[PDB]
Amino acid sequence: HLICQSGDVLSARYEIVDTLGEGAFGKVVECIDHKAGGRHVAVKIVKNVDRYCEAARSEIQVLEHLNTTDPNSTFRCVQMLEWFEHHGHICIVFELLGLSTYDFIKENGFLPFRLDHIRKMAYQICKSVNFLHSNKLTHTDLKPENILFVQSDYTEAYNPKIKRDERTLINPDIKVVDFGSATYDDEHHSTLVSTRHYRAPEVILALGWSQPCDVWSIGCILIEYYLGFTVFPTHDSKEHLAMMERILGPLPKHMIQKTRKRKYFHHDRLDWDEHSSAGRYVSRACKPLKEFMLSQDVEHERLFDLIQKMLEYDPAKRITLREALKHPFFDLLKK
Ligand SMILES: O=C(C1CC1)N1CCN(c2ccnn3cc(-c4ccc(N5CCNCC5)cc4)cc23)CC1
Repeated sequence: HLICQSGDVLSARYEIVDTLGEGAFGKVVECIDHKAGGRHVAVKIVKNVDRYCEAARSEIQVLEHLNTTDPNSTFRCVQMLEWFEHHGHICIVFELLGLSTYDFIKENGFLPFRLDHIRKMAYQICKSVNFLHSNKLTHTDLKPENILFVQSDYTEAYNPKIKRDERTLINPDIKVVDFGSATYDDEHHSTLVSTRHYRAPEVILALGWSQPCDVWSIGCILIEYYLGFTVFPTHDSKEHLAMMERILGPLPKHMIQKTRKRKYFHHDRLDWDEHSSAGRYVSRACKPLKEFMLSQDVEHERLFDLIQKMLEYDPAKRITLREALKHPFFDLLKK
């Protein structure tokens, strides 16, 4: 809620030339940097509101650490150029990227990505997020909006199988953004985790969370890229669990035994009515994971073997990103 338009100058150097979208955090603008030779940059302008200010300060700390640790951006976290304050608002200056993977999907009629692009995107996401994991961090908020294309140019053509006209990226290279929720191992882990697009079961059941909850989110990301829509279309925690059970089978009894989240359960089973309005929906929208496959070719079997390991209920059993990078789905890239 900084009031602004094109022509405004921030920090007496950054001239606004375009909007780059908005959120509950505030807004992003594209600027000309008159003190870096006219370079175009993205500036995130944070709401003067306690919650978003705190996230922003923490993001700045994380970005300074990551960018000092990986000065060449070998691991594809967005580069923060600097930060400043403008009429009391925290402003974070980034290298300018292309649009988010969410925005690309929306502008492509919610059609999914092609499997070769998914492979490359999956590999880069696992590599970047594994880098955070090697530096004692958990992202916690991985979703298509927080993965951005480096360059978003595309070509356009009719697809016979899927009914319609389709955009195809020329280069699908990505970077990871949003470090406003990123948490170090030695920091407090909020067991009351706030609103999230994807919610790992150990997060919902409040069993403790750490790096494996990022692996869960990546599994959900990959299925969304594959289908063009999420397999967990809800904002309600109990309904999330109900959808998990249709897609992945019953919650493990040890996780149900351990959880303090008794609101979700009748004795040892989910407290869920399949004949209610919400039950009727869940039953139609959700089905066993492998039934979402669009082909039984070897390549699709390999993606789905990986997704399934990422969506393992038990966060100890769940595949790590180090293991994920060695999975046969990625062999094509290493030939
Ligand atoms: O902190 C975040 C997330 C949590 C919001 N970041 C960093 C600040 N952002 C950007 C950084 C660096 N580059 N960058 C490009 C866009 C961007 C690009 C294109 C569009 N369009 C183009 C026209 N169609 C609509 C979308 C929107 C935003 C957004 C960003 C957004 C992602």
